[PDB]
Amino acid sequence: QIAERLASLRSQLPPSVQLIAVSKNHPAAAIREAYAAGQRHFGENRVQEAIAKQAELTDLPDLTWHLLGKLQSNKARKAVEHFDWIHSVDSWALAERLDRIAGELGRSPKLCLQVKLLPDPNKAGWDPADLRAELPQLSQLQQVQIRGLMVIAPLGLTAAETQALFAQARTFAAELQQQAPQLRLTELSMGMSSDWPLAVAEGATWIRVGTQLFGP
Repeated sequence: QIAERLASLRSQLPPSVQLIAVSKNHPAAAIREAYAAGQRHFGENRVQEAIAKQAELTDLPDLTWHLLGKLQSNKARKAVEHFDWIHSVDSWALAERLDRIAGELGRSPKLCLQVKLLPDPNKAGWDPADLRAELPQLSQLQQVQIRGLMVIAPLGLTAAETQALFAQARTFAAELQQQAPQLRLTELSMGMSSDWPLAVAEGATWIRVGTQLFGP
């Protein structure tokens, strides 16, 4: 059952790690079951699939929604309106766009900056040099809350190469935090269904789990 799965996962995690329940292939009724078992953070990969599911669940006062997948600049408005956290901020343009929309709507999304530390064919992300160069301008965005980095391993990366990646992310986030005292860069959004134990050992604060929590 969901309650049992959640208990088992939470027993493996230190209090420094929060689990985001990836509700992508699961109905609103499963989200209510998870909520009853104590889950509060829910994640979707796609903006439209999330909106559809959110309307019945607004009775729940402290449900936090996380956008985990690619966000196109023309969907930034809906993302600001519907998500508390956006993990996939992969460029200066998108960060700027979210900030402009956030200011118009009187909202303040919490953001991770999705950084590409390794070559990846099928994934977006900031180039690290560009991210460091844009830090002063990121620091002046007044309507968003930049809180950390998201790192996603390329598909097919080895366990060893993944460990090294997650360590490099931790290391770089601490460097960025030293370069940007204005920013509250406390989070590391890294670790998915098969690699979250490596992520946790390398200092992840947000991990993403789907099937291990929910039914099949």
